[PDB]
Amino acid sequence: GGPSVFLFPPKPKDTLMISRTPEVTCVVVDVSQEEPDVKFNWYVDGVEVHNAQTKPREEQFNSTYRVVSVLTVTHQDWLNGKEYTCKVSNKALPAPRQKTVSKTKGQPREPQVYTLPPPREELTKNQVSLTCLVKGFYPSDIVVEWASNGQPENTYKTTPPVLDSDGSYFLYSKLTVDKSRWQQGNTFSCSVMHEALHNHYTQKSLSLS
Amino acid sequence: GPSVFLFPPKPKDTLMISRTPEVTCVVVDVSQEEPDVKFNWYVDGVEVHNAQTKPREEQFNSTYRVVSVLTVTHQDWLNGKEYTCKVSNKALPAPRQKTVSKTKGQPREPQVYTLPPPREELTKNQVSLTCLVKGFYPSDIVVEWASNGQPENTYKTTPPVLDSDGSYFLYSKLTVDKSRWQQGNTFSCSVMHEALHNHYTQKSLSLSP
Ligand SMILES: *[C@@H]1O[C@H](CO[C@@H]2O[C@@H](C)[C@@H](O)[C@@H](O)[C@@H]2O)[C@@H](O[C@@H]2O[C@H](CO)[C@@H](O[C@@H]3O[C@H](CO[C@H]4O[C@H](CO)[C@@H](O)[C@H](O)[C@@H]4O[C@@H]4O[C@H](CO)[C@@H](O)[C@H](O)[C@H]4NC(C)=O)[C@@H](O)[C@H](O[C@H]4O[C@H](CO)[C@@H](O)[C@H](O)[C@@H]4O[C@@H]4O[C@H](CO)[C@@H](O)[C@H](O)[C@H]4NC(C)=O)[C@@H]3O)[C@H](O)[C@H]2NC(C)=O)[C@H](O)[C@H]1NC(C)=O
Ligand SMILES: *[C@@H]1O[C@H](CO[C@@H]2O[C@@H](C)[C@@H](O)[C@@H](O)[C@@H]2O)[C@@H](O[C@@H]2O[C@H](CO)[C@@H](O[C@@H]3O[C@H](CO[C@H]4O[C@H](CO)[C@@H](O)[C@H](O)[C@@H]4O[C@@H]4O[C@H](CO)[C@@H](O)[C@H](O)[C@H]4NC(C)=O)[C@@H](O)[C@H](O[C@H]4O[C@H](CO)[C@@H](O)[C@H](O)[C@@H]4O[C@@H]4O[C@H](CO)[C@@H](O)[C@H](O)[C@H]4NC(C)=O)[C@@H]3O)[C@H](O)[C@H]2NC(C)=O)[C@H](O)[C@H]1NC(C)=O
Repeated sequence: GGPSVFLFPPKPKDTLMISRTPEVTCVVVDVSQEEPDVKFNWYVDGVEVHNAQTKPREEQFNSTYRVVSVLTVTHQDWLNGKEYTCKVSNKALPAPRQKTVSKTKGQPREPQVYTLPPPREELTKNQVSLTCLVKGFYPSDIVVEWASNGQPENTYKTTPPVLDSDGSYFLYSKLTVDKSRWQQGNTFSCSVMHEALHNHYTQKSLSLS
Repeated sequence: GPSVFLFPPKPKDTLMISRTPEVTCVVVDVSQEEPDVKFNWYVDGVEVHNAQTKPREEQFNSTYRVVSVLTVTHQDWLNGKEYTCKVSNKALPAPRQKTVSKTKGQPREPQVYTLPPPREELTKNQVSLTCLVKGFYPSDIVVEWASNGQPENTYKTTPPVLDSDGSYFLYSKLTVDKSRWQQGNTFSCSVMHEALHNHYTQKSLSLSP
């Protein structure tokens, strides 16, 4: 039971947000200490690449080694459907262990986004919750965030994706705001980024009417 | 050697008079060399003997798996009693034990708010009614719908999500027909949680105006 390889995809935030840089990460574990120097080979649609940043053999608590390599991807390359292979070689193993990862397959379904105001029985309280329903999207990789009067917010929570009755997912975002600022005529904005949208972004608005 | 895992009753079982809640003791990794296992059950440090120990399962790993189920009283589980499963073998240097009890913390009753379908959703034949349930501790809860008294089969609920103040929240979504929403049919979101009166509350919705 020697080396074990695990390949992880980039984070949806990174793939969807232009200014970021998404990464694909190869993790080798249980590298035992007789022969602990491991060599990485990276392939993109079967073409070798060499621009990954391989880390040095970190130690572990179970007196095993854990080596990591990070390959930079370009946004459109990941969302075009290319496939990323990590082939890992170590002196103590029969034939190099390999793993591939690529974008979740299935025909992309675009999310419908809706904004829900506070219920009637919540106005008695000091703070009110605005709701953002995001439903009908596939794949499940999604980013949702709020912003009020042009500039961001931090005070919000988003449920994990929930599989719906028809192979699509949905989620809810919640934003706690002060009833004073809600009923004094301020606009809030729910914004979602997902691969199937126009410019990978759309946003709905909410404001007392 | 073996491994013991003690699992608590399901929340539905505890919250519902009709159901019967159970604590489940699982033992894994029991070698075929000495494969006979036995259970002692203690409740608040008092030995019970009314458990239902099953025969010893076989497993693919070339190991065995034994299970023992103990019935509990609804009120007993909700009073904070502690449930100990003491497992002894022959290849065990000494008996292993696990204990389990209610999630400790100060119970906080949930707030239930019903939400109608958004402005821009009403162009479709199908319409989403949403239950917001917030500010409850612990996370163990059971949410279900009904319309005009009759149970619904077609709703999806979020996992519990931790909020900024240690309490949890969740959202439940029932999909019904535009026709039957516009038809002044009342729907009802009901929630069962230990911190409520009668471990139950219900808030309803319909085309109010
Ligand atoms: C020695 O120690 C090392 C490290 O120590 C570890 O960390 C410290 C904190 C300790 O306290 C301990 O917690 C722990 O020991 C151990 O290294 C760990 O080893 C395990 C297995 O040996 C790794 O595997 C994990 O497995 C699950 C699920 O993944 C697949 O593999 C399972 C096989 O065991 C299988 O049962 C699953 O079903 C699943 O199978 C996959 O299924 C899909 C289906 O869609 C299929 O397509 C795949 O082909 C199939 N793959 C198969 C079969 O191989 C999971 O728990 C692990 O991923 C995450 O695990 C943790 C949860 O987040 C987290 O620790 C990890 O970081 C990882 O999270 C991701 O990390 C990357 C970068 O690291 C990051 O970019 C991501 O954002 C992040 N994601 C999230 C959500 O956080 C993993 O798949 C563990 O990964 C591995 N952990 C580490 C840190 O190396 C070692 O086992 C010990 N050895 C011994 C002998 O004890
Ligand atoms: C032989 O095979 C058996 C079984 O085969 C298994 O299933 C088949 C399908 C295979 O294909 C494989 O998938 C798999 O091998 C193997 O036996 C299994 O072995 C593992 C570990 O050896 C057991 O692990 C699981 O453990 C989690 C929690 O893990 C605890 O320990 C971790 C470290 O070991 C630690 O990191 C965790 O945090 C956790 O530790 C606890 O943490 C809490 C934190 O609050 C703390 O309070 C505790 O004090 C602390 N305690 C300890 C000791 O660490 C456990 O939660 C899992 O239980 C449920 O979830 C599984 C799915 O993830 C599910 O399969 C289980 O059946 C179980 O399901 C529950 O069942 C009850 C009643 O039956 C029901 O009421 C629940 O609703 C239900 N819930 C769910 C979600 O299913 C899990 O147990 C496995 O239990 C164990 N046996 C199984 C899976 O039957 C064995 O390894 C194989 N042999 C070899 C050599 O490998």
